[PDB]
This record gives sequence, C-alpha cells and structure tokens, in this order.
Amino acid sequence: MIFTLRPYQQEAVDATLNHFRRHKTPAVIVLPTGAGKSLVIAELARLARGRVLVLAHVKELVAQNHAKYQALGLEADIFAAGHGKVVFGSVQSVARNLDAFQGEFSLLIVDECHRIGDQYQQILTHLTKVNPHLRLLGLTATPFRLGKGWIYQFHYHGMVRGDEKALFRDCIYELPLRYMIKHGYLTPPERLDMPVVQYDFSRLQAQSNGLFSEADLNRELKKQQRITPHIISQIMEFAATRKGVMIFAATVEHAKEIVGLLPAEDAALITGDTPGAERDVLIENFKAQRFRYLVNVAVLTTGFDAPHVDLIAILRPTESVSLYQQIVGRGLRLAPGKTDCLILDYAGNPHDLYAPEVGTPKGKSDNVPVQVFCPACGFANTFWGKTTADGTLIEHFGRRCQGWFEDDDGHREQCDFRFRFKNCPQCNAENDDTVLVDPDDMLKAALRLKDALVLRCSGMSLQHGHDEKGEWLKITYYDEDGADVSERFRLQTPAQRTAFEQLFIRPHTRTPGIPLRWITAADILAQQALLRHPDFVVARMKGQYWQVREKVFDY
Ligand SMILES: Nc1ncnc2c1ncn2[C@@H]1O[C@H](COP(=O)(O)OP(=O)(O)OP(O)(O)=S)[C@@H](O)[C@H]1O
Ligand SMILES: [Zn+2]
Repeated sequence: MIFTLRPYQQEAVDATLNHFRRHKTPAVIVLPTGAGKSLVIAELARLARGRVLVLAHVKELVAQNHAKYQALGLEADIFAAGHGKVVFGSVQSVARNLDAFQGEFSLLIVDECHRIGDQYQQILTHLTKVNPHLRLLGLTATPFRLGKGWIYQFHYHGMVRGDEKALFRDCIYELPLRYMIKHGYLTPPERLDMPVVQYDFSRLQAQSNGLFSEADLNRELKKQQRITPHIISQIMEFAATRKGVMIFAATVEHAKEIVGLLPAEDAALITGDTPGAERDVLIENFKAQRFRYLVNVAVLTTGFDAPHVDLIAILRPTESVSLYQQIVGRGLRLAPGKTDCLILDYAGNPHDLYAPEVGTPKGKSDNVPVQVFCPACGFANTFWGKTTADGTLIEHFGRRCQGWFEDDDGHREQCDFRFRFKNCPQCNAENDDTVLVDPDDMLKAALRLKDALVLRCSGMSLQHGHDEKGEWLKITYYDEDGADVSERFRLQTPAQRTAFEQLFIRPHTRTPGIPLRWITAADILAQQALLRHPDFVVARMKGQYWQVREKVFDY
C-alpha cells in the first residue's frame, strides 16, 4: 500500500485479528513509547468494515495521534476545537456530538487506555447500541500503575495480573522494552556506572498502597539537602552535551529546590497544576530546545515526550519497575544522530530495566523478585522474596499460582494451587461453603475463655530425641515473657513423617512450594532459618498440660 510494517507490528495486527475472530470481548496491546503505534491503527483500519474511531482523553494525544496517522500519507479526521474512514476524537468532544457517529463502526481503539479511570461510557453505550458487535482494542505503554492495579486480567503468556474487575479481560500482545532496544527500534540507554553522590531512602516505608508519601519524602531529603547541588553539579556538567535533559524530582518542594540549578528563562518546571495554556508555553519551547532542563513532580507526561531528549536524571526512588521503565523510556525515542540516552540514577534504584513486575506492593524494602515453580502446573511465578549471595531462595511471599489455562471446551480458569492456605486462600467462605471465621474473631473468642491460652509468639525452639519407636521432634513456642506451649511430632513411620511435612513444614516453611530436604530430625535443626514461627498460638487445656490447637501465620 503506502507503508510497510515492521515484523513486530504485524504481530500486533495479527494478534488483534485472531483475537476478535474468536472473542467478542475487549483486548489491550502493550506498546513502548517509540513503537510506531500509528502503523497498527492504520493496518487494522485498512482491513476494517465501516469506520474506525481512535479515542483519547487528553486533547494533544488526539491531535498528535492524527498528525502521526496522516503523516503516513493517509486521510482521517479530528474531533476537538478545530466523513472519512478513520476518526481521531477526544472523549469530551466526542461525547457531546454522538450525532456524527451513527454509521457502521467495527473497531474502537483507545489510546492510553489505562486512563479510563480519572462520560467515556456514554460513547461506549451509544456505539455498542448502533454496533452491537463493536470491538474494543486499547493501547498503552503502562498497563500497570502502582496504587491503581492493572488494566488487563489475562495475559497471553499464561499468567493473571488483575481480576474480574479489570477493564480489559485480555492482553493479546506485548512489546518488551528489551526487544525494542536490542534491534535498534529504540535508543540504547546508558547508566553512569556509579555516581559518587546519591541519596539513601532505605529509611523510608511505603504507605499501604505501595507508594511513598508526600510527607515521608521531603523528610528524607532535608536530612541530606547538604548533598543536592553536589548532585546537580554532575547533572550540570554533561547537560551541555545533550539537547534535552529531563529530571524527575521527588515532589514539588523537591522541584523548587532542584529548579535551580541554572537561572534559566527557563529550566521550566512542569507539574500537575498548570494548563494546557501553560503546558503550552513550554510544550513548543522544550520540543524546540529553548528551555533545556525539565523537572517534574512527577507521574507525569503525556506530552513533552520529545525525541530530542537525551538525558534522564532520576531524583526519586522507584517503588515498581513499571515506573522506572516508564521514566527511562521517556527519552528512548529515535532521533537523527542520537546514539544514546544516559540515565543518572540517584536515589537508590537498581539497574533493573528488564526485571519482571511482580505487580504487588513489595512489603519489606529489601524484597526482590524471585521465581517459584508451581508444583501443579509448572508455571514459573514471579513473587516477592529474599535471596542470598548465590541467588538461593531464603523466602518468598507469594500466596497462589498466578498462571492460568483453557480447555478446548472454552472454560478458562486460574491455577488453584495455593502456596499459603487454610483450605483455599485467605478469604470469607470455603468449607473449613461455610462462612470462614476471622483470625481476630477467633483470638477474641479464645481470650474470653479459660482452659484456653493465647500467646503472642516471639519465636520457637526445637528439640529432638528418640526411644524404642524412633525419633521425635518437639517444638516449643515462647512469649516475650517466657510463656511456653509445646507439641511433639514423631518422624519414624511414613504416615508420621508425611503428617509432619503436612502439619508442620508447609505452614512453617519460608519457601512453600520448595520442599525441605531431611532424613532425620537433625537435618531439620540444621535448617531452622528456613522455618518461621506463628504470630499467635492458641492452646486448650486438654491434657492438664497445654496442647496446641491453633497457629496464626502472616497476621
Ligand atoms: N511501521 C513503521 N515503518 C517505518 N517507520 C516507522 C514505523 N513505525 C515507526 N516508524 C518510525 O519510527 C519513529 C517512532 O515511531 P512514532 O511515529 O514515534 O510512533 P508513534 O505512534 O508516534 O508513538 P508510539 O508511542 O511509539 S505508538 C517514527 O518517527 C517513525 O518515523
Ligand atoms: Zn500453578
């Protein structure tokens, strides 16, 4: 025709076609920010019946998307303040003019589809009303943002990222950032091997969601504000050998500090508090290099992502790779004679540009991604864990296999293998279909009763021995005030060592799914750092000595 697709662009067309030939449900394609997303929109539209509508929420992403589409030598329309086979509209402008969209429409593409949470469902109702079989494809460079969840639920590689509540049931294609860089479709990123002054944010604890707080951050900074223009110095140095420098501070009160730097008119701080009549006095100044330094709160973008950008200075710690790969990618575009984008990583971010995304909040700040094979389906999950020097698993915090599979009878389901269990994952209802009781409610019931003991567990000690019937292992749970409660396990018969693995190791192990190797009770004491202790123990006076009836783990 008029254009030629790259081998990865046909896969995204071919994947979107094979999906809509099978399923009527929406889908999403994950794409980098230098991928050439207009070429997929154009081929999909070349093969379409009726019309194709390319929505977007922010206006400049519409106008820019259209500029990128027509720049292919093709004809299309626009809907904003400003009838064709393809239309480029914005949610707000399209939602008041539904009278122009009454013909056949076979595809609706939603650019930056992660932003469907911030109207739009009025278009989805109208279109779906004229076109009952309208197909929905969304596009995005970030399908996951910490504190918001995921956009899709099922990934075509075989795992599960969200749940029934996700907007898009499926992600049918993903273009890795590693790939794009490997084959030159993207500028290569160089990290300054080591910087002499960075910050240290280990003395910080994320909130419940997983994101650090506006308060907690400017308090770790002030304690080191004596290290800041020693940093901007390094940043200042080679920021003369680059046409564009983007900086991401920890916040606004971190920008004002790091805004200067250079008394430029300007270095011109973008933030989430200006139009769009201001986004505009510096869009077109930065995209034209007026104005070289650009600092951000930030999220942020989704403009000012200009090809000429060739230096990324990380002035905030990244909680998830998705945000690090999101930042670093803002400046990986292709530009005439731009051999690389250098990344100056202050502030304690690892060199993990291709690390997998566990997609859950870390927890312990020293956690890292570890991979555990599912004993049922063999799917290799990525959980939060802690490894030693040689890459050996010490602990992992996954609870259920995240893989899924489908039968030739259409039925699709997630692997029901539980790494942490009562009789299913922590929840309200399985038989143990009775309403499950709550750990707090069970503690309260046993506190309110004598012949019962409820001790906060501070640790446990193991002892072993034997007699004419083989060995045994005695475990003793103790208080921070010396309160004891014990239980004993015989390890002699196969029905006895089997129960021991069933009743004591699977709940107490730190790497469930990975079995403990042992021959005698001695091999179990050797590895007692592989075992954790309950958080609460509940015991009933059944014999005149205390007997254990409940252990509470991960409270
Ligand atoms: N299929 C293609 N064939 C030839 N050149 C391409 C193709 N796709 C992209 N390019 C070129 O590579 C550069 C990167 O693509 P862009 O046009 O920036 O993609 P875009 O859709 O504008 O933005 P995204 O986020 O990457 S989809 C562009 O300047 C194009 O000239
Ligand atoms: Zn599994």
